[PDB]
Amino acid sequence: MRFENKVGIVTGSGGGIGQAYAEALAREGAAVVVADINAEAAEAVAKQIVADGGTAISVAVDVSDPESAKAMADRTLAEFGGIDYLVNNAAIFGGMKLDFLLTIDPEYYKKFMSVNLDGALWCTRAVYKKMTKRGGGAIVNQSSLAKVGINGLTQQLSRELGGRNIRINAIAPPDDLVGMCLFLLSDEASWITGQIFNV
Amino acid sequence: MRFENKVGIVTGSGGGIGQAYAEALAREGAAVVVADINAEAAEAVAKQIVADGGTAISVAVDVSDPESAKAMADRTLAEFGGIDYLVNNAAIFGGMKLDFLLTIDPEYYKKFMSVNLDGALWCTRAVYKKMTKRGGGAIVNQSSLAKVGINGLTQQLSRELGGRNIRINAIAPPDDLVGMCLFLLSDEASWITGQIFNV
Amino acid sequence: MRFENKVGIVTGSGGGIGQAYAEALAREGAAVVVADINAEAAEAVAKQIVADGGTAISVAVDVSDPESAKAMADRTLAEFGGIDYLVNNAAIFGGMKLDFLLTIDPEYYKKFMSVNLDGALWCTRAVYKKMTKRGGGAIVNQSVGINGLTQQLSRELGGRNIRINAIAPPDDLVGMCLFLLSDEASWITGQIFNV
Amino acid sequence: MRFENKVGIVTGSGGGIGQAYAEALAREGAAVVVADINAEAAEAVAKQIVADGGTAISVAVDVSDPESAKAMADRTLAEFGGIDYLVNNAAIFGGMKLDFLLTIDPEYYKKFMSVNLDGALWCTRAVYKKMTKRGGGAIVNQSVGINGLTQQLSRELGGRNIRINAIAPPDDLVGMCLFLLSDEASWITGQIFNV
Repeated sequence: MRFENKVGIVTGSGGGIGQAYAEALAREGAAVVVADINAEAAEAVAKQIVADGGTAISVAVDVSDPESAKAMADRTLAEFGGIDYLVNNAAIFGGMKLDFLLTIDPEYYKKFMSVNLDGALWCTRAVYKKMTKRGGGAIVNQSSLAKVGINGLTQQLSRELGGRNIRINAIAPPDDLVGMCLFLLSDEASWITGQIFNV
Repeated sequence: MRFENKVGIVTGSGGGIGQAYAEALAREGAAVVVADINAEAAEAVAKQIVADGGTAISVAVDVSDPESAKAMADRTLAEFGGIDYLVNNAAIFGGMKLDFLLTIDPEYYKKFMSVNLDGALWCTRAVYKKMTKRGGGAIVNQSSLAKVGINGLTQQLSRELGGRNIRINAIAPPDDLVGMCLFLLSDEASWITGQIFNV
Repeated sequence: MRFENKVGIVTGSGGGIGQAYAEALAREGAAVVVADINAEAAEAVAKQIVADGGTAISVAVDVSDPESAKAMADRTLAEFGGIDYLVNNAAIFGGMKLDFLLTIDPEYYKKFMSVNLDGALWCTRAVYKKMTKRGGGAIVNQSVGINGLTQQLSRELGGRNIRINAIAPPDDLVGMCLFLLSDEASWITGQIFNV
Repeated sequence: MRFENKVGIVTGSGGGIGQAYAEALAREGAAVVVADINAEAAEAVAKQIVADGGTAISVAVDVSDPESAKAMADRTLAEFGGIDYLVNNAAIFGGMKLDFLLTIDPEYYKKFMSVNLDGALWCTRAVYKKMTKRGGGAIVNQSVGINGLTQQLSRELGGRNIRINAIAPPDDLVGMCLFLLSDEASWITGQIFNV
């Protein structure tokens, strides 16, 4: 119960490893905001967390949209009174589509690049002043070439966030991830900010 | 006069090294399309090229917009009958603004990332079928972390463009650039595609 | 306090940040082997640690020689009964002379690369079986491709509860180094930290 | 045809792609020094080139030994009157054994790194003053950080009209290599090509 009475937001938590991050946080006492572009999936995971004796709500977010990220943060405040943690796991999985850049749909490509590269930026901007008001916080960026973008972003934000007691780190890739993520959120990772963990 | 009766497009050619690329091409006999987000600057450079005994027109392009790139290509066809070369030099110079990602204007950041990372993609898509119809062509991408994006893009496009006799290469940084750029466009660089030149 | 009953070796600790690591380990309770190519400087640093109320000895080592690294490890085991930690900080002061690869003395060039790239390898090889008998251990490499060495060794050391990480560079460094050796860093191996 | 009146050295040309480079250079008119640690294989390849109507000799060289690389260069100069080109392709067949850094034989490990990383350095040092007397030259390194070596050497070789580039890997390779040596590649130095 490391995270008792803490508040964490996990983007892309409607499924996959994001869901496991959300569930693990709630298992250890945190109020979790289950944020996903898919509302129904997010609500499904939140409902199971609550049925399991946890605290969670779901929220629809478009991580590529700064205002949708802001709304996610304001909802978390209204529902839980503060924000301690943010896990930027939301991503667009493209796979072989990006092998055909000459013919790929422009709007798909733009959304893919925007979510995967800037998603963590908009969500970080949406939470960091609220965290500061809590006395500090911790953020984890889940990376996915181009993953140097999130590595670069993580180093930059780590410096900009200095003096707020806010740490920010990146994980670059099976419940060893979960263990690593929650560790990077916890107070035992106090010496760690601006670092990239290869998993 | 290596480029006599050839047709080349240079984006970001309203000033700086792009202007020198445009002027050099026209000096060696090519019909040059002087493409820039700034119409007046582009027209100024085109007017001097014509006054110097060259062949050139100016065109306004937003390289982040696939349709503006298409319009640039169609104008070149209409004006000169074909497209042999494309120099992707258009870029947003941000400098110290990107040291303040927490507070940077979102629309500025999006435009900066879109022009610098995807500009070469949209312009390449706009010209490659027209080049194919010419019997081949050559493209140079001018890179500017994040410059791995244009390096990656250049390698990917090089493979996708195979079998069209179209070469594509990247330059990553003072008229040695000009020399290198025109060489990479010329037939003597036939062995070179998908490569990055550190200048 | 924090490293009570632990035994740590620090190479290149006859001066600079290596000395600082050794002194920090000893003040937090560890028995420390001050290892350096410079035997006098190492002994002087060991003597000051002991004069300041820590436990330490000195050992002369050439980290470019696998047999010298072994002897360093055997001495530690004989002196303190085990090995828990290794900090690979040994380094040759090669700098702007690597701008002249066309004229640099070959034997110096090789020695430079050997110490700075292979030093950590030979010392890790010297201690890893001893650490395995203790039930695990932690290694920190001071950094280049010595990051790749750290990733590779981390995979090779698996199943032994031995962690190995790198720091790419003062109290910031000392703090990070001790953290990476501590049980708090149990989730961390095969990583490179920029301090 | 294309390399008429030119003199080129290819290391590691007793087999593999090294042989292919040497044979391609000779069929295009160059006098070629087939250099290899394996003296018999080098001589056999030299003999076939000459039997096929090219000009070549063999020389035994250990590219890890700076003095052996010098002797290779002196022989070339004495035999053909100058040096224009060097292709650094010498390499030791080390593979999956580098997955066992904890147990790999130290002397093999060092030799492996010496040949594969330093081979190109010692050979470049052996030829660059000779190339300068000829009015320039071109060097190709078969690739890692040996890219950094190529960038560094390119800067150090400035003002001599000597170009040095790297290829990171069959007829594709041969073509690229000969192009990088030709006068057509005059705009290219300190670059790494992926073929």
